[PDB]
Amino acid sequence: QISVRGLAGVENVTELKKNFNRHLHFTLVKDRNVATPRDYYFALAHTVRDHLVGRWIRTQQHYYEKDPKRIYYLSLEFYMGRTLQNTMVNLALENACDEATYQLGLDMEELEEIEEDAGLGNGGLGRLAACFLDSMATLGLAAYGYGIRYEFGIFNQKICGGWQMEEADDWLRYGNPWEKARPEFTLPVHFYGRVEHTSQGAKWVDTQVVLAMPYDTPVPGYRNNVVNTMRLWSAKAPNDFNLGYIQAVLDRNLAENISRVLYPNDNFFEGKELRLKQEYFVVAATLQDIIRRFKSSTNFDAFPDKVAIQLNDTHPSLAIPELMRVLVDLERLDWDKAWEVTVKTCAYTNHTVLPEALERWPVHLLETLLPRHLQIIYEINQRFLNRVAAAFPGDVDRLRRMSLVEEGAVKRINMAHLCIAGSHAVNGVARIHSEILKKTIFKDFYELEPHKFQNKTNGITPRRWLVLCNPGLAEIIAERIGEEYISDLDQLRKLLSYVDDEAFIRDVAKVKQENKLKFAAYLEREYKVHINPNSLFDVQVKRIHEYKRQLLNCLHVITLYNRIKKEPNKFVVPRTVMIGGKAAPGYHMAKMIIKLITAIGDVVNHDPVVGDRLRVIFLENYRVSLAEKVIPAADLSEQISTAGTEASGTGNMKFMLNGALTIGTMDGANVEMAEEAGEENFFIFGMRVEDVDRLDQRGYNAQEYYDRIPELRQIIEQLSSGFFSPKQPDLFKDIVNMLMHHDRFKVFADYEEYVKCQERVSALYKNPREWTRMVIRNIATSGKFSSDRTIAQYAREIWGVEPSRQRLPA
Amino acid sequence: QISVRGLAGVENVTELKKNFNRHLHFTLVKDRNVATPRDYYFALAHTVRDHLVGRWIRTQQHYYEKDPKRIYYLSLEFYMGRTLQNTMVNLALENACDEATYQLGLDMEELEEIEEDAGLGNGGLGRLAACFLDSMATLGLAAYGYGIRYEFGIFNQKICGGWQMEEADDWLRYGNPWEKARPEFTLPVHFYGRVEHTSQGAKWVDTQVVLAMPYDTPVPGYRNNVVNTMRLWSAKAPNDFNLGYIQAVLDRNLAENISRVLYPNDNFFEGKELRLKQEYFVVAATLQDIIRRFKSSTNFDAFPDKVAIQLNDTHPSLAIPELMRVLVDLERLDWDKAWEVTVKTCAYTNHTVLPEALERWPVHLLETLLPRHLQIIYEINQRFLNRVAAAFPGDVDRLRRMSLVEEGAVKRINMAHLCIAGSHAVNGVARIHSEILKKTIFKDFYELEPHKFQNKTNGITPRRWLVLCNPGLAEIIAERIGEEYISDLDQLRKLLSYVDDEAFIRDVAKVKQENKLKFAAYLEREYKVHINPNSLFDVQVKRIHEYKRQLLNCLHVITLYNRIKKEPNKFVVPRTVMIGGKAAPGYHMAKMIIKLITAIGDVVNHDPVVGDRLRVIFLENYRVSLAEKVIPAADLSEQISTAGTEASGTGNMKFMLNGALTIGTMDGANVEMAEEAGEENFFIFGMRVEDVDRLDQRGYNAQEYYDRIPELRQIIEQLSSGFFSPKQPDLFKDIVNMLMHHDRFKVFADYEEYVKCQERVSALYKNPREWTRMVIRNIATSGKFSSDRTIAQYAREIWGVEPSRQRLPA
Ligand SMILES: COc1ccc(C2=NO[C@@]3(C2)O[C@H](CO)[C@@H](O)[C@H](O)[C@H]3O)cc1
Ligand SMILES: COc1ccc(C2=NO[C@@]3(C2)O[C@H](CO)[C@@H](O)[C@H](O)[C@H]3O)cc1
Repeated sequence: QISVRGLAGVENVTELKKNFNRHLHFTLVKDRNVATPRDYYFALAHTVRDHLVGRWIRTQQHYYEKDPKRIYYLSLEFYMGRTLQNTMVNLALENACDEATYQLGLDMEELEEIEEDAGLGNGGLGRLAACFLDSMATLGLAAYGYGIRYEFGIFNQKICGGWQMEEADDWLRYGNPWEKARPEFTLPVHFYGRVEHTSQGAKWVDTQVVLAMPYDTPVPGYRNNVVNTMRLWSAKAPNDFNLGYIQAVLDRNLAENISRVLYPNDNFFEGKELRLKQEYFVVAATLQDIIRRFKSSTNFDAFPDKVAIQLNDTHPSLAIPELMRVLVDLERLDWDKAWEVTVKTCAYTNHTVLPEALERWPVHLLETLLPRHLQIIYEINQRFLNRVAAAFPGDVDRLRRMSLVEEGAVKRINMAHLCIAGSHAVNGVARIHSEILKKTIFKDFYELEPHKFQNKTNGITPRRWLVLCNPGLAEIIAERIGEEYISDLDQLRKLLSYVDDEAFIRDVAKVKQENKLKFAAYLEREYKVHINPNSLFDVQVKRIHEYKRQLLNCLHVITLYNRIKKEPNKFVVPRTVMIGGKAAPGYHMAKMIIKLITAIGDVVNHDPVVGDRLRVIFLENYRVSLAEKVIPAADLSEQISTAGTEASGTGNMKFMLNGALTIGTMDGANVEMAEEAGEENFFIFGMRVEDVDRLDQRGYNAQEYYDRIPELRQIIEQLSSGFFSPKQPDLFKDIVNMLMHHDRFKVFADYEEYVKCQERVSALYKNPREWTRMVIRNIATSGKFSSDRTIAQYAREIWGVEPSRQRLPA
Repeated sequence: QISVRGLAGVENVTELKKNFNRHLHFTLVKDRNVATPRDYYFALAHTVRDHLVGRWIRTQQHYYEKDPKRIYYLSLEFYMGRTLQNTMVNLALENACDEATYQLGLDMEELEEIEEDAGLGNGGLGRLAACFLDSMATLGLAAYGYGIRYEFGIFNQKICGGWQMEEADDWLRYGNPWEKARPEFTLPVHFYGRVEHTSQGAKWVDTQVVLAMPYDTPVPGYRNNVVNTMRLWSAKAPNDFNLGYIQAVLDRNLAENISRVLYPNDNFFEGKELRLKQEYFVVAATLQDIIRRFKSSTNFDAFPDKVAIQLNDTHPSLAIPELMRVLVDLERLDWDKAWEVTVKTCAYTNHTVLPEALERWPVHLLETLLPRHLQIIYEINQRFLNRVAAAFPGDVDRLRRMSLVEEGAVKRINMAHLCIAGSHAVNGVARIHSEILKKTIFKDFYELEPHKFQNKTNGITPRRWLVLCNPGLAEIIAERIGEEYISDLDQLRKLLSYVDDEAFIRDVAKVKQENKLKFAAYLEREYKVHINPNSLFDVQVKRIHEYKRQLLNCLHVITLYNRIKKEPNKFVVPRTVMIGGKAAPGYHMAKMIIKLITAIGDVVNHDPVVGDRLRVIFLENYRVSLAEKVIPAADLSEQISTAGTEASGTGNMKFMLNGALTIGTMDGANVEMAEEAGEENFFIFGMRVEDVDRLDQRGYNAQEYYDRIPELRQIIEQLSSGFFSPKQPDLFKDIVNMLMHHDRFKVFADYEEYVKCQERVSALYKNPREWTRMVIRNIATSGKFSSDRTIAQYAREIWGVEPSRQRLPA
C-alpha cells in the first residue's frame, strides 16, 4: 500500500503464504477449519521469526570472528511491548506480509492486536532500555541487554466503580514465540552463607544455590541485517533442593519466586528482601556470562578494552562489588588491579533526583544475604574516604556526606555513592538534570572527580515511535524527503522548507484527522465510549504520580467546566481531555487521583448544558500498545511536572514526533525540546527551577493562592463539599488536605499561569492553518530526540566504540 | 539393517536429512559448529514429530465425521517412558532415520539416550495405562487417555552409602517436544464453598476456582495411521487470584501446586488433602471435556451409547458423583434417569486387594473440599442400602459391611464400594485376582449383582516390549514366521514347530548372549561396575515392597554365599544377581531392604574366595528406560510375591516375551503364564493361596522355621550379629524383628521350597541346549499376554465396541 512499508514481490508473497500454511499445520497442529484468529497470529509470528534466525546466527558468529568490544546493558526493566510489527518494519517485510495474509483472507491488523505486550517495565526507565536496544542494533554495536524474565510483568489495570483494580499480567499464558530457552547455559547464583578467611584469601561458603536459566530474544536493527540479543534470566531450583518428600518438592517455589513478578513502583524505592535477591540474581548470572565470553575470545588488563558494563540506575549496582569479588576471590588479582579494571569497565546512569526513589539498603539485609559483598563495600568505602580526606584535609562533614555508609536508626548503604565511586563515567538523562546532579545531590563527588560527570539526553526510537505507530505521517514525510530520515532523524530539518507549502499543510492535518478518527473508533469498539473527533485531543498519559501533577490538569478541567456553567451560551473550543496511567498498588494518593479523574468525568460527561464541548475520559490500562494508538491521535501533549522533578521524560518526545503541540514546564527534556523548536512554537508556562528554589527558601504557603484566586477557591470548595462525590461527601478530603497543607509539588503555584497558557492553546486551535504550521515546526526539529543520537553519544563518549550504519550480508 | 525396522528408501532418507537440518537451524537456532548431542536429539525428535501431525489431524477429524462411541480412560498415572523410538517403530521410520542420521555423521542410539523418561507413574499401574493406550490406537478405537501433567514425575533414585536418596525428576527442564499446549481449551474447576438449596434444586456456591489447562500428546497405533490423544491437565491460577500485591501474585503457587508432583506410593493409600485435590481436578476437567464433545456431536439417553468411562482403580472414583452432580444440578435431569446414565457409562477396574492400598477418605475432608459431592454420596448410599435391604431382609450386618460410609473413630467413605455401586462392570486384572474379589473383599456385592463381575487379565504391548527393546529377537522370529505377529501375538505359537530346529536354538541363544554383552558394557560405562557375561543373569526388578519379597531373594543370595564359603573348591553355576527398584520415600522397611541388598553386595563382591562365581548388584534408578535394557538381558525372572498379594504383575510378562525363564509362586498372572507354557516349563514353588489361608487359620509362627532349618538360622544370626554391618552391628535389627515376629508375608514359610527350586534352575542352566528349548516354549506361548488381547476383551465385553486392524489413509 504505502512506500515506507517495503516491497510486496511475487516470490516473497508466495513463500510467506506457504510458510504460514506450514506453521499452521506442523507447528500449531491445526487446519483452516478449526483455527481461530489467535492461531493465525501465531502462524504469522512463526513465519516472520524464521526470517530472523539466519541473521541472528550470522550476527553472533560475526562478533565471535571480529571480537569487537562488547557492550552490556544491565537493567531490571525492559518494556518491549509487542514484537510482530516491529520485526516486520526492521526486516522490510510489512507490505509483503500484508499482501500474503490478505490473499489468505485475513486482516493483518486484526492479527497484530492478539499479541500480548511484553510488559517487563513500569514506564519510562524500562521503555528507554527498549529504545536503546533498538538503536544499538541499528548502529551495529555488539550489544547485549541483560535482565530478568518476569513471569508477571506490570499488572493489568481495570477500572471498577472509578477505582483502580489490579490483575496479574499472565503474559506467557499462550507462549512466547520470540524467545529461545537456553537451558544448556544455566548458571549457579549464591545467597546467604558466611565468609571464611584462609591462608589464601577469603572464601564464601555454606551458600544456598539458585539456578539462572537464560532465555534469548532477538533484537533486529533497521534494515542492516544485524540481530542482537536480549538475554533474560529465569530462576530455577536445583534438583536436590531441600532433598517430607512432597513438601520439599513444593518448597522449590521459594527459590523460583525470584523471577516471578516485577515490582510495580515508578520512582519509588521499596527496600524488600525479594527485590534485593532480584538485583543480585541478574548481576551474578550476567557477570559469569560476561567473563565466560571474555575468556572464550587470564589477562584481565585487557578486560576494559573488550567489555563495557552500563548500569541502568543503581538497580544493578551490585555489579561493582560482584566484579571485585570474582577478580579478587576467584581470579586472585590484587585489590588495586581489580579496582582499576572495575572502574574502567563500569559506567552509571542516574535517572532521578527524587529522594524516595534512591536506593539505600539496610546493612542488616546485606549482612545476611550477601556477607562477602558487604565486606567488599566496606573496603571500597574506606579506600574512597582516604582519597577524599587527602583531597580535602580536615573537612570532616564532607567525609560523612560522601560515605557509602549512612549512619542513623538503621545503617544503610547508599547505592548511588557506590556507583559513582566504582564507575569511570556518571551521566544524567537531560541537560537540566545533569546540571542538577553537579549542583546538588552529587556536588561533593563532582568536586572530587569532575571528569566523571557527563550528560546524555534521552531519546526514542523513530522506528517504533513513528514508522510503526504512524505510517501515514511517515509516508507524507517520505514523499518529500525520501526514506533516509528513519535512521538519520536529523534529516527532518528539511521539512522547514515546507512550512509554507499548501499541499504539505493539508497532508499533515489530514493524517492527524485520520488518526483521531481511528482512535475514536477504537474507543467505541473496545470501551463503548463516545467522543467528538472534531474536538481538541488534550492528552496526559504517563504513570500516576504527585510530581507529574495530573492534579494540576484536573484543576484546569474543573475550571473549564465551571466557566461553561457560568456562561453556557458562550463559544468555547471543544476539548476531549484524556488522562491515563497506572498507579503503584501501594500508593494511596495516586489511587485517589485516579478516582478523582473518573469522578470529574461522571459529572462533566453527563451535564446536558456542557454537551459535546467538554469530555473527560480516563484511558484504562495505559501501556506501550495503547501509547502507539493514542500518541498519533493527540493534539496537545501535557508535560506539566514541577520544574526540577522529571529527570527527562520520553513521552514528551513521542508526542513531538507525532504532530502534537506541547504545553509544559521548563523541566527535563522539555527545555531542550523548546530550544530545538524555538520557544515561540512551544506552550511554556510556570515556575523555573530557580523560582521553585526561591519559594522553598521563603516557605510554600498554599493558603496564599487560595485566598487570592477566586476561581481556585471555588474548585477547592466543590471538592470539599462533595460536589464530585454526593453519596460520599468527604471522599476527597485527603486530596484537599494535601493540596492545602503538604503539597511537595506546588500545584497551586503554577495554576494561574497554566490556565492562562491553556487559553492561548485554544486560541491557536481556532486557526487550523497556523496550528498546523506550528506542528510542522515541531516535527521538523524533533531529530535530536532520536535514541540513535543518544546511543552514538554513549558509544563515543563512554563506551569507546564507533557506531556503524554498514549492512551485514543478508 | 534389520527387516522389522522398515525400509530406508532414497527419497525418505533425503527428505529426513533436509528436515533435520531445517529444524536444527530454524527450530533450535543452532549450526553444526556449536550444536551438542542434545541439540541433535531435538532436531531428530522434531523431524519425527512432523510425520505424526498429518495423521493426528486426520484421525481426530475422522472421529468427528464417523461419530463412534468414545472411550475415556481416566488415570492418575501414565508411565510413558521415552517417545522417540516408539514413534519411529509405529510409523515404520526406524531404518530410514538410522540411515539419515548415519549419513549426517551421527549415531541414532546415542541420540535416543538423551531423551528423559516421561515418568508420570509409580510402576505397574501407570505402565499398564501406557500399554493400554498403545493397544487402543493399534486396534483403531476412538480412545482418549486423561490424566495430570505432573511437573515432577517419579523421583530419580541415587544410592549414597548404600542408602536410597531422592531427587526431583525435573523432566520438563529442556522442554517436551511431544506435547502440544492447548490453552484455548482451558476449563474451570471448583473447590470448597457451600451448598445452597433453592426452589429449583441445589446450588454449589462461593467456590474457589482453579483453571485446568490441557496438553495433548499423540499416541500412534502400529502402522495403521491412527493417532489418538492423551490429554493431561495442568493447574493454573485465575488472573484475579487473591486480587499486598506482591504476596498475592506469589500465592498463585498454592493453586498451581495441584499438578506439581506425583505421589510416589506403590500399593499404599496416603489420605492427604493435596491428593484429593488432584483426584477431583482430573475428574472435573475431564468430565466437562467429555460432555462438551458429546454435545458437539440435550438427549442424555444416548450418552452411554456414545461414551464409556473406564476408572483406573478408585483414584478417579469422584467421576461417579461428579457426573451425577452435572446431570442433576446443571442439566436438570431427575435422579433416577441420571443414575441410569451414570451406571451405564462407568466401569471400574480394581488393581489390588492389599488393605493399606484401598482408598478410604475421611468424611471431614470431603465435607470441606467437596460439600455437594458428599451429599450426593450420602444419597447414593441410602438408595443402594435400600436395594440391599430388599434383597436380603433382616441381614443387618450385611448393611453395615456394604455401606459406602464406614463408622469408627473417624467416619470414612469407602471409594471401592462407591465404584461398584455406580458402575455396570467391575473387573480384576488376572483370573486368580478376579476370583479373590468374588470370594473375599467384594463377596457381598457379587451376591447382590453377580452380572457386574468380570476378569480382564493384564497384558503388555509387544511393540515397546519386544520390537523396540529387543530387535535381535524380533528379527530372528520374523525370519521364520513373518511380521504379522507384532499386531497378532498369538502367532508366536508357530514357534513351537522350531523347538527342535538346530539353527533356531542357536539363534535364540546368540541373541540372548548379545543382549547380555551389551548390558554388561552399559554397566561398566555408566556405573563402572564389572560383571561376568557368562554367568546366569538372575534379575528381580520392581518396586520395593514387603509383599514382593525382595527379602526372600536376599535370603537365597546369602544361602549361596554361605554354601560357597563352606565348600570353596566345589563347582557352582556362576550367577549375577541383580535387584533394582525404588522405595516410597516414607516407607522405612523398604528403605532398609535396599540398604540390606547393598550391604550383602559389599561383602559378597569383595570376598576373594567367591571370585566371579557370585555377584550381587543393585540396579540404581529402575525406570521404563532401564527395564528396556535389563529385561532383554535376563536369564531368570524373579516373580516371588506371597500367593494372593500380587494382583497380576506385568514385569513377569515382559521377561517371558524376551527369553527369560521364570521362578515364581502361583500368584497373579504367574498362574496363567504357567498354564499357557505348561508347568514343566516354569519354575513353580511355594505356598498356593489355599496354603496361606491354612497357615493364617493356624497362626504363622516364624520361630518354627528358624528352629528346624539350620541354614536359615545361620543367616538370621549373621544379620543380628553384624556380619553384614561390622561398624553398625545392630543396623538390621528392624528387619530381623519383623521376620521373626510380625511378617505379614511369610518369608520363612517359602524359604526351603525356594532354595530347592533355585537348585533346579542351576541344574538346567548347565545344559545350554535344554535351557534354550525351554525358553523357546515360553516365548512361543506368550501370545495371550499382549495388551491387544486385553483391550479387545475390554472393548467387546465392557465398552460395547468392535476393534479394527484396518488402516486409515496415509
Ligand atoms: C524502581 O525504581 C525506579 C523506577 C523507575 C524510575 C524512573 N522512571 O522514569 C525515570 C526514572 O527515568 C526515565 C528514563 O531516563 C526518565 O525519562 C524519567 O524522567 C524518570 O522519572 C526510577 C527508579
Ligand atoms: C497409589 O495407589 C496405588 C498405586 C499403585 C497400585 C498398583 N500398582 O500395581 C498394581 C496395583 O496394578 C498393576 C496393574 O494392574 C498390577 O499388575 C499389580 O499386580 C498391582 O500391584 C495400586 C494403588
